Amino acid sequence: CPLMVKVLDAVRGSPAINVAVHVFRKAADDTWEPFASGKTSESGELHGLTTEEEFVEGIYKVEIDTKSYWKALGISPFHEHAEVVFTANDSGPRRYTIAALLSPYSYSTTAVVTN
Amino acid sequence: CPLMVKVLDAVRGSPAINVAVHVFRKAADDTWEPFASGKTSESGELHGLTTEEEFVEGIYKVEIDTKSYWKALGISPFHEHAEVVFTANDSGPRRYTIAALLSPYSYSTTAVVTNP
Amino acid sequence: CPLMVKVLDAVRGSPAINVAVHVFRKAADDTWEPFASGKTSESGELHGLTTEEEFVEGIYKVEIDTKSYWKALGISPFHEHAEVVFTANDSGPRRYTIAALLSPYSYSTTAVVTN
Amino acid sequence: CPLMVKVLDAVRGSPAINVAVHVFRKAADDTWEPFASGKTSESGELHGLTTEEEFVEGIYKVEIDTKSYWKALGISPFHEHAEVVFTANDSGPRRYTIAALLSPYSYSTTAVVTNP
Repeated sequence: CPLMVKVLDAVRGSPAINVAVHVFRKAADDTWEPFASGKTSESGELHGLTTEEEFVEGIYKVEIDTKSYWKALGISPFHEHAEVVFTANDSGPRRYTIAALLSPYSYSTTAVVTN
Repeated sequence: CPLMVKVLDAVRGSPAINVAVHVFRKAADDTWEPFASGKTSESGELHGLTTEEEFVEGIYKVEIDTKSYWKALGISPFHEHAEVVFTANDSGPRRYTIAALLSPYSYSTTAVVTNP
Repeated sequence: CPLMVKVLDAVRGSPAINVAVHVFRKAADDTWEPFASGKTSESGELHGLTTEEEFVEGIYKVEIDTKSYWKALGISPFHEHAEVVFTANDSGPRRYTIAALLSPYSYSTTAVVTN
Repeated sequence: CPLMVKVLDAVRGSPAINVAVHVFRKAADDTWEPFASGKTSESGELHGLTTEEEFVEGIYKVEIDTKSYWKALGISPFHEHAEVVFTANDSGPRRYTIAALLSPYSYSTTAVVTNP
């Protein structure tokens, strides 16, 4: 489990469930090559995106479809999406948790990186 | 300003208007002594709390009545209030902005501290 | 497990380990009566603070000793502590996770409340 | 301002000074067209990006070079940048402040949107 995404809802005080998440790797022509995707579970989590062997050093983008989430809840959002862009494994393979906290007009994102 | 408080509403993307703010300073006997109070303006700011002279070294507490703000909008929020507790002017006078960003079940707070 | 506290470090990108956490209940004379305490684990979590039967409706305060944490890391902090004050169980017993994300001059706190 | 960007440093409790910001607008063929750029001032603000006339309806992207900011301070941060993507002026002209609060392994961003 090298990469996990966790999404929380600051309005309802709950996991953000059924949020679409797309993961991309930066290709050698600086285009984003899509890589993995899924929807958050009932606990707001998305596991199983990639494997140790596949998740090589590179620049990755995680795109979280916040706008659809807020629309599904009948709440007007500001952002198209929340994007998180980071270089992976620069000092060795790590386990990455990308956590995002969502409000309609704000979001925060944090990485929890462990050995 | 020696002390300013700024409050934003993360649901609406707006200043949080008419939010009550109470400031306290810790006394020599460790109680909380009322220091100043006010409410946020149309810009979500509260100015004029104190003066450089009055704002001496000490531990201050800023209590933002976030509950009453959300209740007035129909929302039953998680938090009773947002409180920010800090030592001020330990290395000489500084200007403090206390910013809070409010959601029903979350808040964040940040300090910007500048040397005049 | 009616009440859990989770603390993350935004500087290091890690759980906040060995952070002291005190929990209080508001007494009938409006004083804070201390109630439970502990230190966060290696995963930044604190479990086992209270039981279903004990965690009755009331106003609770969770005080997280951020200042000691930052001092232990040799980083100058702004806040004395992060406090979270909330009324519990107003519509029935819930499971409460209090999550805090720490930076030296900022913190955020969110509640994840589930049935 | 039709568009202002404000950046704060959560480690130091200060404005984030000299942070590069690039703004893009999505074209009719779905590419990202350069729109404006600048760097934050001593107050951590960037003004003068656009004008009411130029800032028409569309999807905009604000990319804040947070990596270079942290690297200059000796820190290897998590994020390459902070990017904020949003539809602007969908219901008529509005004033947008995009605020970002930066930590090495975290950032938050908020929009304050006002009607002149």
